[PDB]
Amino acid sequence: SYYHHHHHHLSDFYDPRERDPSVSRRPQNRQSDEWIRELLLRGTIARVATLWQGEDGAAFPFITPLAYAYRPEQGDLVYATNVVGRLRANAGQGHPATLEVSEIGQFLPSNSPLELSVQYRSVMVFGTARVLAGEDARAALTTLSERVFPGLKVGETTRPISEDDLKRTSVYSLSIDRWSGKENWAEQAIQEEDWPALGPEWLG
Amino acid sequence: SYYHHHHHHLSDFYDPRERDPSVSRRPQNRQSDEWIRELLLRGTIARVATLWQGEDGAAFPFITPLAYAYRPEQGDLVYATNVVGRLRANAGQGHPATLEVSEIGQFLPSNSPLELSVQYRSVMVFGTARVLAGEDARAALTTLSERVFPGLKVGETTRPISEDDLKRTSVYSLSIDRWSGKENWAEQAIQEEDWPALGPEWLG
Repeated sequence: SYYHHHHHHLSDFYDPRERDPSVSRRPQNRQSDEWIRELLLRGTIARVATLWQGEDGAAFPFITPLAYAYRPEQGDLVYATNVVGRLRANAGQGHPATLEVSEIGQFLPSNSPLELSVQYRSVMVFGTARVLAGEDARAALTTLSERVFPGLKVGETTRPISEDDLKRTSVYSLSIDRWSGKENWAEQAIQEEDWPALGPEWLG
Repeated sequence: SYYHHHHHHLSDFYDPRERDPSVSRRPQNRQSDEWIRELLLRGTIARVATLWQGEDGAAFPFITPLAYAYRPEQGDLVYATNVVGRLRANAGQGHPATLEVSEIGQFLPSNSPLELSVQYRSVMVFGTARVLAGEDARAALTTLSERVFPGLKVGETTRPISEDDLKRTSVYSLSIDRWSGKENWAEQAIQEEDWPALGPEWLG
């Protein structure tokens, strides 16, 4: 019978592999805090998401790519942006903020469609951002500027940061609560042995 | 008197310039819809921000970098990610989503500290994302995959997308409501004529 026939017609996990005993055993691609710190110190572009009140009166996120600097001692990150919405969806002089920094490598081809991927390292940072004023703002802008242009010195390379400058710039400190680090940086995607192998134009 | 003395001690805007009559007159670096479409068609990485319920019971955004494809006819963008939080801060079978795509160029040095900058093109997309099922999910994954790996064909280059595959993947359609395009892509930052000029190690 068809029913029976069809019913009848309808593991590398447990088999030998090599493993480097130094490699992180953390699940879901998770990384250490030290790894996260290191990634943050070497990045220069971040995306910040903050929440703004919309037409329907519901909160919705913006995402703004911007220059940033991580200040480990202070326990914050600083950035400047004049981007805003109408009213923040927030009760306070500060507002919750998520900051993302990543290193995006190569797309990784496969003859298996769900193993298709991209190399990445990515950190989400959760905290509260506040706007800075006066010397607080000047120093944070200085640190920012000198971080993202190595060798530049404010007051030598550039004219000093003036009171007009400060008046015209919104500079923020994002005080860190929590963070979360992820890495998926294989040399090659997992392939399917039982489908024809990717040709030379792929992995060559 | 000091008071008086200090009181006494305490424009290129309106003067001649050249202008290309073809250049956009839109304020705040804003771009056309056609420009936006074009940027979206050529990008392959996006950041998506969606809202999740936190410990204090307040909504907070995630930001996830991911592969995407824009489908102009359908009026959506598609992506796959298994990233989640606990509960979405959302009433529905779909959830509000902001999607960002950018092209980040070079940092642009200046001898004026507030003219320091980076070349950028950036689009924010606002809409509602929904999870796809069955052939809907297979087709969207296919389009995604073949977009981000030009020349790849699902079912030839790769084995077909199976029912197990679909079971294990969350594939979304972000139906577009509104979008917003920005460009700041100068060849050189504005400099201060009255401070020493940046040396050769900067602009050379």
